[PDB]
Amino acid sequence: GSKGTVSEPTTVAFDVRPGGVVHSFSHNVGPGDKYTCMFTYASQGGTNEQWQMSLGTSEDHQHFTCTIWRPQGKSYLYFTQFKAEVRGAEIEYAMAYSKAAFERESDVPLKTEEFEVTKTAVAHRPGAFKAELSKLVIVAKASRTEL
Repeated sequence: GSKGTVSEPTTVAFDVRPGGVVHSFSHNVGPGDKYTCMFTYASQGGTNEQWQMSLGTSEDHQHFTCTIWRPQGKSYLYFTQFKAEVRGAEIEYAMAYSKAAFERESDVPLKTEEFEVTKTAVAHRPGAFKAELSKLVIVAKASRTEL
C-alpha cells in the first residue's frame, strides 16, 4: 500500500549442454505472463556449464530487463550461433561482453558490428562473431500493438 507495489528481480539457473545441438530457453515473470524472455543458442563442446539468468521489472510495469551471465565470468564453450528474443515489450538497448573483468583486468565488450539488434529479437552477425559469450544485458520497454 504505502510502499506502492514493490517487487524484486527473479533469478533462474539452467544447464548449458554442448554437442552442436540448438537449444531454447524461456522464462515468464509477473501474473498473466506479461513479460517473457527467450534465449536460444548453439554451442560446440563436451563440458556442461551452469548459467545464471535474472529478470527485472519497473514499478509501473513500463520497463523490464533480461540478463544472462557466467558465474566464473568466462565461457569455455565454443559458440556458433545465438539469439535473444523477448515478448510483451520492445528492445531499447542490448549489450554483450566477450570476457568479464578479473580484478585488475578490465571488461571486454562486443562490437556492435559483431551482432544484430532488431525490435523483436537480437541475432549474431556471421563472419564477425569471435565465438565468445560471457554476459548479455537486454533492456526493453513494455508495449503492445493492440491489434
